[PDB]
Amino acid sequence: VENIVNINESNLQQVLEQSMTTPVLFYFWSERSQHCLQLTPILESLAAQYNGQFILAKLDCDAEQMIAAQFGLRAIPTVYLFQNGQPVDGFQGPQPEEAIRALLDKVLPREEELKAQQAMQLMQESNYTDALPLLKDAWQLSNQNGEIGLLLAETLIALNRSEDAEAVLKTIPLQDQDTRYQGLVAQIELLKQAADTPEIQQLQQQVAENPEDAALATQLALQLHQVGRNEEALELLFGHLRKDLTAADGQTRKTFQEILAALGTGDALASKYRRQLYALLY
Ligand SMILES: [Ca+2]
Repeated sequence: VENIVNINESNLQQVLEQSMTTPVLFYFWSERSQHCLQLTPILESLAAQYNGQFILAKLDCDAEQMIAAQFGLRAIPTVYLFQNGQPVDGFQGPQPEEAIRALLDKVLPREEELKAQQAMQLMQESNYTDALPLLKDAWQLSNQNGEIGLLLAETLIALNRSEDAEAVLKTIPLQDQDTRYQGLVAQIELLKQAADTPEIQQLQQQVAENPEDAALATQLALQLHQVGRNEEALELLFGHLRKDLTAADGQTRKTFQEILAALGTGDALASKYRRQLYALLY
């Protein structure tokens, strides 16, 4: 309905009780009035611009005289803002477009809330790829608000970015560490445990004991890669390459390159490392 309702006998109470969550801007107007002529275009174009953020509710004062008298109407035009069932602000007369913003600006949700709401819907539709940029933006804007943090972390997990999700979960304030947080943490914990293999543990010990042995570290990097611990695998190999490009008789570089190939050109971690490798080699 372009978010504009003409009010009559049948929809006054139904929109008065729809103000319970959606802000309603009642617009008392007349086709007779020169104040309305340049308020109406300002008002409608904001209705369509905000798209369901508020309802512009027009009451034709010539057509609906009973309802207008019951509003206490004293001038045309009059606009009143209705929320939680109740009138909360308004004005009589015509006004600049930024005056009307000021009015709207108080009651309308913040950009990060709007983005978080859109992302929540996309998450519901299992569209995590599109939720992610909105959640990144909303999280930043909100100064890393914990509830948005939880959405972002869940979205990162679904996109197989558990390390990034874990970093976001580290930021969640203690008061927000409730059932949803616990569930995400438990998921990350089980993932880390599942990737913490006996074979990796004994290689990690052996590397600790002989940190210069590039062939050992390369073995370990391979087994880390195979359980998805790529940040660790690449960091470990690259450290060896920085010391010696021919490390483990060429094998360190070869394994490093083979891992980057296996991650594919769409992987952001692999892309970082490709660029670092080129600068190192040449
Ligand atoms: Ca260089």
